[PDB]
Amino acid sequence: ENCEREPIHIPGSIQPHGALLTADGHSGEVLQMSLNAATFLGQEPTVLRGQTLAALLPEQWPALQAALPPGCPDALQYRATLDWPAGHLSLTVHRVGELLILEFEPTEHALRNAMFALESAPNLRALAEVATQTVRELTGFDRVMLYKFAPDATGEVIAEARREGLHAFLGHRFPASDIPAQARALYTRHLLRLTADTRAAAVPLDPVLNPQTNAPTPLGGAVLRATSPMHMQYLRNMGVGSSLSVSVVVGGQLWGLIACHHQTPYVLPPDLRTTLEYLGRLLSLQVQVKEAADVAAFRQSLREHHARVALAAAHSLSPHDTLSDPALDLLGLMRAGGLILRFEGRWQTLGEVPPAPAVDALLAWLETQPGALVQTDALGQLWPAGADLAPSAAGLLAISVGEGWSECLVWLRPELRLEVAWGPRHSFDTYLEEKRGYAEPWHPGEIEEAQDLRDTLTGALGERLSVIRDLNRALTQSNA
Amino acid sequence: ENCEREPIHIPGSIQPHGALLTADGHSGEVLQMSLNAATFLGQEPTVLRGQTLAALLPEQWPALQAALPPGCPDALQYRATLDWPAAGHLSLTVHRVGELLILEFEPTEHALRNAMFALESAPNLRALAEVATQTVRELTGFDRVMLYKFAPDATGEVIAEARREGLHAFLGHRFPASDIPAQARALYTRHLLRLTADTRAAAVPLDPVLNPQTNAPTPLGGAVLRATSPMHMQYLRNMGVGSSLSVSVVVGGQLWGLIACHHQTPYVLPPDLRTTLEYLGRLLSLQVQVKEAADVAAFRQSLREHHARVALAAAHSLSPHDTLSDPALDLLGLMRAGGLILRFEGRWQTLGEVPPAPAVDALLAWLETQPGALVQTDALGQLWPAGADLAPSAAGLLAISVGEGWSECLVWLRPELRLEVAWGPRHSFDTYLEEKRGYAEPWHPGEIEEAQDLRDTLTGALGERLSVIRDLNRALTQSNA
Ligand SMILES: C=CC1=C(C)/C(=C\c2[nH]c(/C=C3N=C(/C=C4\NC(=O)C(C)=C4C=C)C(C)=C\3CCC(=O)O)c(CCC(=O)O)c2C)NC1=O
Ligand SMILES: C=CC1=C(C)/C(=C\c2[nH]c(/C=C3N=C(/C=C4\NC(=O)C(C)=C4C=C)C(C)=C\3CCC(=O)O)c(CCC(=O)O)c2C)NC1=O
Repeated sequence: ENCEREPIHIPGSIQPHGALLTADGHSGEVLQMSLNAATFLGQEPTVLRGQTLAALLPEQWPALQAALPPGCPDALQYRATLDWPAGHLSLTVHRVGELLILEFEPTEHALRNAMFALESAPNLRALAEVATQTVRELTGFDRVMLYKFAPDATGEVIAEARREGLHAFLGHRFPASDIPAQARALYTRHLLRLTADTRAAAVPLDPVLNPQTNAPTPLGGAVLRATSPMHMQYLRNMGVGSSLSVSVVVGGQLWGLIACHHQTPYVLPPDLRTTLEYLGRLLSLQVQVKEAADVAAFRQSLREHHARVALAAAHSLSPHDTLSDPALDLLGLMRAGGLILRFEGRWQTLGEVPPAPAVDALLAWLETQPGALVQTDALGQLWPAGADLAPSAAGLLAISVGEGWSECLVWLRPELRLEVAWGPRHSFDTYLEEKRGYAEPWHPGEIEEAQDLRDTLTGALGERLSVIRDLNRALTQSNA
Repeated sequence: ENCEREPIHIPGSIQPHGALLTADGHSGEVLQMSLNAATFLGQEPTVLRGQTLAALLPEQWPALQAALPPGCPDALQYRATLDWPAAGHLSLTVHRVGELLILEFEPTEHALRNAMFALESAPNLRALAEVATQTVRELTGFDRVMLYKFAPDATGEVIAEARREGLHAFLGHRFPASDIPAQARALYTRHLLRLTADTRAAAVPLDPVLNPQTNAPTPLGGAVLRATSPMHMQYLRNMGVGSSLSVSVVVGGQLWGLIACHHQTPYVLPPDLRTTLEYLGRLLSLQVQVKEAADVAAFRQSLREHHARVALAAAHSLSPHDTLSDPALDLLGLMRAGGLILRFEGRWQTLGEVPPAPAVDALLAWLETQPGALVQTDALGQLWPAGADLAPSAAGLLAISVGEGWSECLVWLRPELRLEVAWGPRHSFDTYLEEKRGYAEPWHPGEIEEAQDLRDTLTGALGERLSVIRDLNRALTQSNA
């Protein structure tokens, strides 16, 4: 119930497969330190506590402070490899406030070929398939998926690269409840996340509170962050050991999220994580290319039909006489059953349309809607009173030429029934309850041609204005 | 004069620091081969000619043909490293044009990850440009490393530099469209890397020159060992430049910019570091789309308080003249202009310092003939030759047509300012010197985005005004009847 208010940013504990130290970003005096760090680094904790970073790491300090000035964001990272008698470790540092955060992990042509493979993917399906195929090759994970977040905050499993002897997760959809808001904010900032074990116990820090502020330490930028005790339980019921997610951020929005699950507890080398980090950058880029090609190809086919409607609405002195002529046919362009044409006051219908008292109720609903365009494939969801009028009007596309919904075109698609079918299964049942009655979902190539008719009709709303005044001016001349 | 029609794609010769073979992409029979390849590979040419690739490279073939199916674009590349007794271990790079596999041979022997995060945390486009160039100079060890930015009038502008001490700066340098022709720009959009190891070295021909498959010259656009033009070399010889490496920046299918790394002494880079640069090219094409998006969004934020007062008043604009001339709004200060023209319904109204009336009616006649929705110029003397003497009041122009046809239009006028650029690159510089005479303050892209946001709210009111005018006619007829 109150699982959306849990502070994920402040666990106060780390994952037991490395070491963590946080120290003041001016003095270098060691403040906070995990319990395990004494055994890991192979030094007495009394020595480490109250020691400068100029003493412990005497060569890395004049490089650490240079690359990390006070003022830089807590997204900037600095990696280094150093040798210790206790073998050679991995050092990863960053800066929060005036506190340097040190991370320690034990360390020990495929990328270039993958790059060109992604750049020469024909569509978004093939890009998704290849990306997942590459990840499974380099890492050697069992299951590797790719969610795509719908603008109603629901994930959709579009691709998979699985091991033989496991059921497919393809086509799976999960609600907004599983990924809360505070998690989504953190995943927009920090692109990588790693969980080596799900049944392992968290290692606390000593002392827990940062004496600089007397406040808990924010460890959002840390890879060794202990994961939620609810998300672990979720993966325990399925029986999943390792989890690695790489977030896809497009235009400052969380596009999608690769998830790499494993049956057995697994710890990945930090040399291969960097390769994945690179792939995350490459997959955020190419998605913006492939989805741009998905619409541009779709529009190209219908453009011959589109140009006849656009040029006729360009010199539209009559909105009724030209935009109702069957030689244009506005139903076939958008693949819809019904069309409503409301101009000047008179409402005109074309094709299969709901009854007249319901029409005047539908146009009353669109006026109350603040948006310029109304896009819905289920009108029963948005408008509860107009759910019985689905047989003729299930999917709706409405544009207001001008503003105020005085002059508007409405597209109506026929009714089609949809039923969802497949602990992930109790999350699946919440998605099952939401959907009842739907229609054919709107293609984004159609939306771009729908809003291109808006720009040529409203441009004619100015040419129409001129001659109307002229008719008034000539009338007054005849009156005088 | 006819240097824009030169076939750069077909040199018929290669650069002398490697080896090249082109063979049929089904049989594997060796067709074309450079003269140097006999000495380089350490085998007799008679043996190599009329030999299958299954015999010469017996392990790489079932990997070569798999990664390169017939049908894939000639942009896909495959790199491999293989050991040879003659010259040590070499670098193998293959691709596919038509039904002809193209083999390239060159002798081979934490900075990147840190650079990545440095680029992702750059505050602006100036700082991104500075860091990128600083990184390249560190990894490669070139003398001069620049970064051109192509202006939408096809002119390069040196924005950043990472130079060696004891050399004059190239910062602020600008060069015309003549130096980089069209056929070069097409090739640089496709193939992102280019390498010239020496400028005074002689080109090594292929034997035989013509591909017997088609009886046509071999297109080597995707090849790194392509011999560069005998005119571009001469250009770099006059300056005295040895090595040249360029990495092209392509944004949205358009050539954004081009890193250029020049060197005084002949230099050959290892192929292991070229791949790092190739990666940096990908990272710099990405982050530019982020930084330039932040440059305008920050600029608009400051002026948004002034912008919102103009937008809401033009939203319920029943009168275009009465509301969009009120000094409480002040449309001059928003766009930082001297003059403003307000033409609506037929009557032209002026605000601030404006040209004489016969010149005004000439200016509005010019904008009607212009096909574009928005006219953006900082020099009106360039676009309109008759209106060059009217620069003291109208030098820079920003015009928007609410609706279409230039019936109702707003015109912004910026005052006259002289700018002069001052410094074989010098004869190319003189062609840029002749172009500019009289200018104004150049338009900020943050202003253009607010200028076109006033278009969308005024034209939306062109529809609301329409309704009530007819209503007044309809009520009149009712009273008449
Ligand atoms: C196929 C399996 C399957 C999963 C993994 C799923 C949910 C799910 N929960 C996530 C995050 C999360 N989910 C939770 C927590 C919860 N977990 C819950 O399901 C509930 C009820 C809570 C409580 C609010 C939190 C806090 C995170 C983010 C953890 C982090 O910050 O790393 C993520 C994104 C990160 C990842 O891939 O690990 C997924 C996909 N639904 C599915 O069907
Ligand atoms: C100080 C440096 C400086 C140069 C180098 C310049 C122009 C210039 N010409 C270029 C390409 C080119 N320039 C030429 C050729 C020519 N060269 C000429 O200046 C003329 C007259 C021709 C003939 C048209 C060709 C053919 C290319 C493309 C070569 C390729 O495809 O790699 C490039 C991009 C590739 C590179 O840098 O190697 C630049 C920057 N003007 C300058 O200010």
